[PDB]
Amino acid sequence: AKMAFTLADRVTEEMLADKAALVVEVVEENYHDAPIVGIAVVNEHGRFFLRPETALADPQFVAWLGDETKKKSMFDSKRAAVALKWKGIELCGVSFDLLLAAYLLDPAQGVDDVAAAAKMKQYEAVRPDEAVYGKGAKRAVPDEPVLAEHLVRKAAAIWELERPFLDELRRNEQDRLLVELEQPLSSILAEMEFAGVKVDTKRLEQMGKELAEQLGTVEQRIYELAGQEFNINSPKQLGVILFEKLQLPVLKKTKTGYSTSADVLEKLAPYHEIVENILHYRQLGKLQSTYIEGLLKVVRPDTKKVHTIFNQALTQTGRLSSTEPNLQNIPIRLEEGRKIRQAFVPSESDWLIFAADYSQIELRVLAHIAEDDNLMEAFRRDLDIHTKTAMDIFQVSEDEVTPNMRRQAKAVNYGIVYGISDYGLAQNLNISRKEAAEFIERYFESFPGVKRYMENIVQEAKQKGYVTTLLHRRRYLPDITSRNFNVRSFAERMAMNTPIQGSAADIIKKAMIDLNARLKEERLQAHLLLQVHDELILEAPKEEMERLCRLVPEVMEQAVTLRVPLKVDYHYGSTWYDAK
DNA sequence: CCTGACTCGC
DNA sequence: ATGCGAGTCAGGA
Ligand SMILES: OC[C@H]1O[C@@](CO)(O[C@H]2O[C@H](CO)[C@@H](O)[C@H](O)[C@H]2O)[C@@H](O)[C@@H]1O
Repeated sequence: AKMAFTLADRVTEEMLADKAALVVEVVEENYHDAPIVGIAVVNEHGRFFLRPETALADPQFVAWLGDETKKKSMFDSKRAAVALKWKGIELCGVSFDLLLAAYLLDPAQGVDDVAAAAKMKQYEAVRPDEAVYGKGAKRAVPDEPVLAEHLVRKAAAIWELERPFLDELRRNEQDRLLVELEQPLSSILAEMEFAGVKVDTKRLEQMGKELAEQLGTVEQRIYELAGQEFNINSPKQLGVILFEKLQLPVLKKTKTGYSTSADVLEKLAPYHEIVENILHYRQLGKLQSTYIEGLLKVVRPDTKKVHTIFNQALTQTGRLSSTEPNLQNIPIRLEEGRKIRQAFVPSESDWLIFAADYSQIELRVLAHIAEDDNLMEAFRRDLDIHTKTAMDIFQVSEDEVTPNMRRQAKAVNYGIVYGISDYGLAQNLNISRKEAAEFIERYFESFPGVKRYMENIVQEAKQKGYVTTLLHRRRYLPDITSRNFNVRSFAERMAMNTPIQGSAADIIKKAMIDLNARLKEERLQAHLLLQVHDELILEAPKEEMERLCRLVPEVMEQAVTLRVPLKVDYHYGSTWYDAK
């Protein structure tokens, strides 16, 4: 059953065909400055395994890797491209990435290795990486014989599966989504990750000491108010102290019993002082663990930079996810945590951080897709959408809109996008299930276009079996036909939300691509550092700020043309915190 | 090691 | 049962 291949000692001419399936293996999950343990090439002439030390030292191979005219088919080309960047080697000409192709065909499959992608086409002559390398404490690179056969089988699979994957992508009208959006974006993300973001570690350690001090005070205050010490981080221990020793009221429970969620403690706060302290302790506790100690652990000692990894094939909606560290969830809501951003600084002297973000892109996308006259007119007048919704569902003038009315219209606007229920609008606004239902009724009366879209998209999900975004990304919703109300309802909410969140993702991804091209033709030194769903963060010399103030917003606003305008706000400063 | 609770972001 | 994510810690394996 073994697969025939040449275990080459030297690089030859036939290994450099202008078309080939290429495997540049990096076994370490975090591929930054990680080892390349082997190389496999499959082309018209045969199958080959090359030892990295040999291949990467050969000027002929290296040139082939960087020759844009020599086309390569790979799996997760970003991983190889970045690992190669760390060795000062450029990877060009990747015309097909099986991981991205698999992801577009069905995000739900969770394809993370060649074997899983191959299985989609009944191809099983390749083993899953986990079966070869193992996982966790047991993970390790196998002997050359086992390793070489595994890499060649993966390259062989890629070589065989390219045509079948492209054909289905074409049938789905997703060929351009792969070739003109996701693949080019892959190279941009690779540059972003490689460049990294500089961290002011001394600033972070300084914040750590101040937090450690505060945590100490609130912690002692808590043990005092409870007249006993205990593990505040233990949901089990906290429960006995609150609901037993202190006799606090039990209003909500979890899957295992006593509920000490923030939603519960907020309502218990009036009963005992210890509750507000527990909450605060938890806030500071998150800052310390994840954003102080957690960040410090991944900052490179030598460059003082953090190199995140953007997973481009994980989310079910087309969004990116960020890991080790997650730079898409750095505090900003509360001031204490927002200060964390003062630690993210430009990588060069006299450079500044520039941040641009779309304003209400999801509601604007909803207005476009549903073609609701009232909603489109609101954005055409650049009105405060929450005040406008309040005026409509409460039928009052702009002057009569009280702060509480806007707060509730706000929760309704965002509930609508999430496919909220009269029950969940009730749990969020803490009101009557029938009153929440009437808010929704009112909303759909003022925005019948949105009502029609919600109804039609669900029927479409049931008729076709999936829903799609502006750029043809799709999500299958098999549970939409379930006879179980909860399972079915969840699928209906996904049907309503995916085209919105997904189209917003498509737009910013296209903006990133257009922006990179504009920065290059203008020969600006500014470059992308991060993407946070609806915002782009860049760093550039202070001298380029005036030009970026006009360029970035324009590129983002013109990424796609909708029935309503796209609005972008931007700010810049000496740190990410100041880019406000 | 793996699932759940919790808090962080958009 | 309002959409989509990641990291840390407690729990028990
Ligand atoms: O390289 C990113 C790419 O790899 C996958 C597996 O094919 O995820 C691996 O790497 C991530 C970044 O280190 C980890 O979070 C993940 O656990 C690991 O399996 C893909 O999901 C991803 O697109």
